[PDB]
Amino acid sequence: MPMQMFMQVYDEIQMFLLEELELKFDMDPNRVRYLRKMMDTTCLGGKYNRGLTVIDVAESLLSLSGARRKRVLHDACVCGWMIEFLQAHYLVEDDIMDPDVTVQCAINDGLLLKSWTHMMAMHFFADRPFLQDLLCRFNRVDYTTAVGQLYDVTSMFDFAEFTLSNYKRIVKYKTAYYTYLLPLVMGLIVSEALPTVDMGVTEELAMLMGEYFQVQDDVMDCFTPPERLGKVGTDIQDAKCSWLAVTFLAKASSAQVAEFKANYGSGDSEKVATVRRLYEEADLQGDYVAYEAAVAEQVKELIEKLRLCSPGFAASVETLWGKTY
Amino acid sequence: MPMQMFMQVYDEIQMFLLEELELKFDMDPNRVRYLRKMMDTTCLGGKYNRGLTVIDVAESLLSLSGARRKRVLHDACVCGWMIEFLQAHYLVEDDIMDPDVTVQCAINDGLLLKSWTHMMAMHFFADRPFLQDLLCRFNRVDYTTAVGQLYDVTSMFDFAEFTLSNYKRIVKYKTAYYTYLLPLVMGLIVSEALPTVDMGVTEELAMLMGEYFQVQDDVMDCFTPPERLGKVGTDIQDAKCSWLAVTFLAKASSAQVAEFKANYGSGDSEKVATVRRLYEEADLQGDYVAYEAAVAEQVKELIEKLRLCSPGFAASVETLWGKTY
Ligand SMILES: CN1CCN(C2N=C(Cl)Cc3ccccc32)CC1
Ligand SMILES: CN1CCN(C2N=C(Cl)Cc3ccccc32)CC1
Repeated sequence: MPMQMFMQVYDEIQMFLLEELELKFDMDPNRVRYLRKMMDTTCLGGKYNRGLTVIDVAESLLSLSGARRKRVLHDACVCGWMIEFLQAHYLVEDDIMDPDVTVQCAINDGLLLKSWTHMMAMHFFADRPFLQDLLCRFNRVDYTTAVGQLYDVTSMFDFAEFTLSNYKRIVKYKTAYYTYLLPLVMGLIVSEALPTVDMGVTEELAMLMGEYFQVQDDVMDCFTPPERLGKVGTDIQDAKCSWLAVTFLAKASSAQVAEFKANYGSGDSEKVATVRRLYEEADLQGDYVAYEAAVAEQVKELIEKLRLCSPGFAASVETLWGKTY
Repeated sequence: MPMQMFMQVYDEIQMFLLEELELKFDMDPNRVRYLRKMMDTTCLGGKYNRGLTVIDVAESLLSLSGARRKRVLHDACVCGWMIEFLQAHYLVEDDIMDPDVTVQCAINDGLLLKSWTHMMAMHFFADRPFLQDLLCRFNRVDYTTAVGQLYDVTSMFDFAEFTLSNYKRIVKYKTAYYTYLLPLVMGLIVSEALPTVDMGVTEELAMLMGEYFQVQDDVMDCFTPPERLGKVGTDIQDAKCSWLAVTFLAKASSAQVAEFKANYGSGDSEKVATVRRLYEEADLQGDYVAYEAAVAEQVKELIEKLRLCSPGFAASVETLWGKTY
């Protein structure tokens, strides 16, 4: 029953936001329905992985610590939709990168989605003692993601930054903080059990799980065909600082690097095929198995350190880890 | 001396933001200098009208109420740059509307500028009792502006919305709240004198001053030549819901409206000239003088009601009114 409640609080959040526009913001029904359709389009359809993690962390900490239960579980669902709305905000900003009225509405949609995370928090948490701390940690993670997108975009402008340490810097800020650390931290806040956990182990686990997720995502972007991946792999044509690129450059010959540099970042189908040819011949999908196994072991062990002082919290972090593993 | 301090606090704000990226966000010098140049480009060069209003309101309320003076004046300059940074955020989002790396950096610049207003507030006001209320009123105005941009963009999609009441709705949310009400409210907060003022009269004055500013801005966009306006007038080609459009439609014949509808919203130089021809023949630059005079009188009189209970606050609102008048 965590999903059926998550979808039920969505109707409660959407009803407040649209009524507030109708009553306080002088909005007409035509635009209200236009915003209802836009909100449903961008925020619904996904797996709600980030949003459901907030609920799982919250329900684990109240059971393993009367009216306080109903409030904490409700606050968790609101935090779950804050992240999901924030994810819809990031998705809309991606479509802009790739009198034009459809581009005006797209830019405006991204602003409203971002502001809607503030409006639902300022309303449902107005009398909560954590509203200020929630907005600060939320904005800091949002700022963190924007910095990570700067690292990722300029990863080939200023192959010097094609290193494993810089790759983990990109994964840390672009993905890890808002996908893995933010849902866990929000579950701790609404459960009022933030100081009871070791934030170092928690932060370290979030970096490893985002690292495990991004490497797996990079290999799928290259080797998985389009209809099986759900999209078209574009990392090679985009010259992205992928795990395959930084691992190839470390174990390639002097010419294989030259052939890589002469083919990486091109849109030609056969240059991209030449890059996949180089990836295949270096046995990178064998190092990928070993690299992921080492990460998964660091995850299994860092979960155990956290359960010494946070027994129930580790159960939720272990549940989230299974979704990526 | 309010400007020399405003530029001095800018160096204090920029130094913290860039050092925080270098120390806490693992950023390299190349990107730090790139962000310093980007911050100076987008945030400097303007008149700082919004930012300086916060200082003028703050200095008027402490003089007309020891170490508390230095702190309030410093907090005002930080709030002044929060709005100026927010204005730079809105400007960047406008250039996007009209592997593309310069569009990626442009989108990323708008996100960093918006987040930088949160970061400087979370730092300099971390121990202030108003940090939570400042962020909430700030986000609500930011949400208000995004809603106003939705009203302005879709003002010809769903000439039904070409009315004087809807025009003032656009001006209210798109411009008035963040240009006139927000700098005044921020000056009250850092002066800790927010409850001492009538927010109704203050809100009403901000709507009138933004209304006086937008009508004057619309006429300049049409009649003022490019080299004298500072830009190229584009409202007619863009089919904007301008004061000239809504006032013409009220006093035009049945055919003059038909000739207006057949020419408004076109990029042809002579159709735009036909629209200016219609504007000239309706003596709209005579009604414009009468309409602005009535607004200016409502401003002079609403300032006097506010000075009955807020004597020094009206002096700053009267100083801001002169900048638009
Ligand atoms: C109150 N209702 C419930 C149904 N929806 C949904 N609307 C859309 Cl467009 C997509 C979608 C996808 C998954 C689950 C729900 C919905 C919102 C309005
Ligand atoms: C410490 N310094 C002071 C000078 N500047 C400015 N830099 C630029 Cl690019 C434009 C500009 C415009 C007006 C005032 C100042 C500046 C920032 C760095």
